[PDB]
Amino acid sequence: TWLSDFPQAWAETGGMGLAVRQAPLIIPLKATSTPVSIKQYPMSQEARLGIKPHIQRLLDQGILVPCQSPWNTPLLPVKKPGTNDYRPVQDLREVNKRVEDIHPTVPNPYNLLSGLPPSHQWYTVLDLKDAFFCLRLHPTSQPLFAFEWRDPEMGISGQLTWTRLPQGFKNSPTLFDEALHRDLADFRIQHPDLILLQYVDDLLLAATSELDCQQGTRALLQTLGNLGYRASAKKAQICQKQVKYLGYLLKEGQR
Amino acid sequence: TWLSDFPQAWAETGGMGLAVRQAPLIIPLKATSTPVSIKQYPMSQEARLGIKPHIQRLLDQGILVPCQSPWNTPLLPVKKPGTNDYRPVQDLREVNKRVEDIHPTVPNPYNLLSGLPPSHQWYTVLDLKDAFFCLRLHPTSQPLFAFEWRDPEMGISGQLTWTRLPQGFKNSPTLFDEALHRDLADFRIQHPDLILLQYVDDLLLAATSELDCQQGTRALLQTLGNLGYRASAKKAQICQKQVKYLGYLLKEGQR
DNA sequence: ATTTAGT
DNA sequence: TACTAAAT
DNA sequence: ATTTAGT
DNA sequence: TACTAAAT
Ligand SMILES: N=C(N)NCCCCNC(=O)c1csc(-c2cscn2)n1
Ligand SMILES: N=C(N)NCCCCNC(=O)c1csc(-c2cscn2)n1
Repeated sequence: TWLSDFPQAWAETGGMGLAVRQAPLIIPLKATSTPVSIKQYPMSQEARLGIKPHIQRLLDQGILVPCQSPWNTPLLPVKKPGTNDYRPVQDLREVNKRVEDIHPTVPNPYNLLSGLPPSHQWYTVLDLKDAFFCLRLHPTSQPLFAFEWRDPEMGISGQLTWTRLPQGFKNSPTLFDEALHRDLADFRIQHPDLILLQYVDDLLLAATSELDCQQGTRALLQTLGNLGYRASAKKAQICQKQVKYLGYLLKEGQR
Repeated sequence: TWLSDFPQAWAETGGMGLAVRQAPLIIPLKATSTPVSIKQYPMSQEARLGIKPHIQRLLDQGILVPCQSPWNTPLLPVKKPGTNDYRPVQDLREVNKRVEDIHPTVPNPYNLLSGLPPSHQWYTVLDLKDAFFCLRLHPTSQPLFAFEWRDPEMGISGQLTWTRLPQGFKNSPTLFDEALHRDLADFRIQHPDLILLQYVDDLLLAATSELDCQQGTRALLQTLGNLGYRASAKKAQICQKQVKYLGYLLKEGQR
């Protein structure tokens, strides 16, 4: 009955997240960078029709906003299965080349897992939903990620850009991991007996007994929801002794 | 007038050479070797007509003799310039693979030249003619190099083989260099004031004054001819201060 | 004629 | 993933 | 659509 | 010396 205990913490009930304690992110550019504006490649109606609903949802949620910017990168129509449905995938490579590099602080899954003590057998795995979108972008950095969006049927002006940390941006993973580490620091101090591994949006809480787990989990959920993040209730693996995290299978603490 | 002083030493006058002091060479095979007999590839009349005179000359000189052997390698028709004339080139690669390896004792031209003192400025360069053919092959090793030779116009039996060290045989260069070193040892002891470099068939005698050179050269020629070797009178560079040896140009002793 | 070693 | 080029 | 990294 | 295959 976890769903009914933490509506704010779940994506299926708390709505879109927004990390209220995190200041809007400023993205520093390299010393020699100037705006790059690559024109939108013509897109078929089929792809444009597939992509449309996603953009509208994003504008509605305010994750995307109209803007005029000297920066512009191409939106790409992508779909995984055969026919499948199209989804927007922005080509931010030229933006990435002009953005100052930051130290990669996210540890590889292998090393991250070696920090799990044999005693802690009870697990809980959460996957934050739309993690990056929870992080805001400073208005000064927003123009950087603009792209063209023309609707052949009464098309909104021309460009749109993100008000949240975007997908495709080389530093998003690291910036999200660090921001979340800042927000979960207090939680860590309040529960020294718990083991929490963070891999960007993939979380693993390891306790010692079904009790500490249910108590630590409720605390973690309550903390996450309170901060503005949202977990997938669907893929949630709560208080178990065998979970699937970062590809590995943690049974009796072996993998 | 060197020609008239040493008829025995020159190829253009002394006839074919034959190292009288060198015992017929025995060629040891590797421990697991058995005869290999590759059939002769059909040869065009044009090539066969070109090659014929050479084989006849060789049979006449006794350098080639009829034989029946479990060994056989293909004779190849080769010519350098455009139309050019064909000359026999035996493919002895399969024979080479079955012949025991010997230490490579011939020094590279670079190292060989570093053994020339700055004081010795007078040079004399000789190139032995048909050097390998001067070395005999023990009758027990002769069968090893057999090849097929059929004459569409009354063809001599079938196979022929060499009675001298052959071309194409991987160890010929080294075996010739060593054999010649054995024969020129005494000469070296009789002329300690002379510098003699040996690179298989390419010889360089370095003295100090036009006198020691003319005296050393006459001695060397007389010794070479006496032993059965023959030098090319045509390409001979006698008592000079600037000669062409092993590719380099030795002027004032620089290259 | 075949093999090797490179491009 | 092929056509040289050389060497016997 | 472009780029990269391999085969 | 080309056609994948992936990744944005
Ligand atoms: N393992 C296998 N089954 N391989 C089969 C065929 C390999 C062919 N490689 C080339 O043609 C090649 C390589 S470099 C090159 C080349 C050409 S002009 C300048 N460089 N051509
Ligand atoms: N410097 C230049 N101007 N280069 C021009 C063209 C190079 C082409 N390389 C291949 O096709 C290649 C290499 S490996 C390979 C391959 C194929 S199927 C399995 N492996 N194909």
